[PDB]
Amino acid sequence: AGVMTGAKFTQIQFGMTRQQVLDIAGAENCETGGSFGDSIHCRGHAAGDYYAYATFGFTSAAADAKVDSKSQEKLLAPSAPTLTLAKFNQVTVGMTRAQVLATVGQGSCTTWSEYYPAYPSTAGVTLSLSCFDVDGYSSTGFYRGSAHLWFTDGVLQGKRQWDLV
Ligand SMILES: [N+]
Repeated sequence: AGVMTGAKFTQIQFGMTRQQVLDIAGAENCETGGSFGDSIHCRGHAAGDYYAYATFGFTSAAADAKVDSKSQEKLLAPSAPTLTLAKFNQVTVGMTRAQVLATVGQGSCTTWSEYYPAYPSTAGVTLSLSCFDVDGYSSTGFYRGSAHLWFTDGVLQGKRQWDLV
């Protein structure tokens, strides 16, 4: 029932088939083809330009293919955002995911994108986090203070911010 939600996103697991994903998300919410290729894109509540949404990628277009990629915008909210420019600057290329979260706060970041290129293997796993200052997150409009953090194999590779002080 209903649109795509953070709860349904959380319930979907790497390794699930397309049938299982569509059963959980609600097939009326979702589309494939065009620019998405074989990925499945599912819409949540309206949100300015567009909608919150999730995009799921699969090992192949086959019926038994497995979820190897999960991405979302505006479905999960950061729980306690405290990011500052100071914290952003003390994060460094080469830190582990655990040292980064300790630096920026457990509750400042949500998972933007998570992809296993050799699923079920964890080699080459790429993770992107989107992290916010105190009013930087919007579930409806433009963001107001955020960073993106890119990890490969568990280690920070890159960082970028917009509007942090
Ligand atoms: N892609």
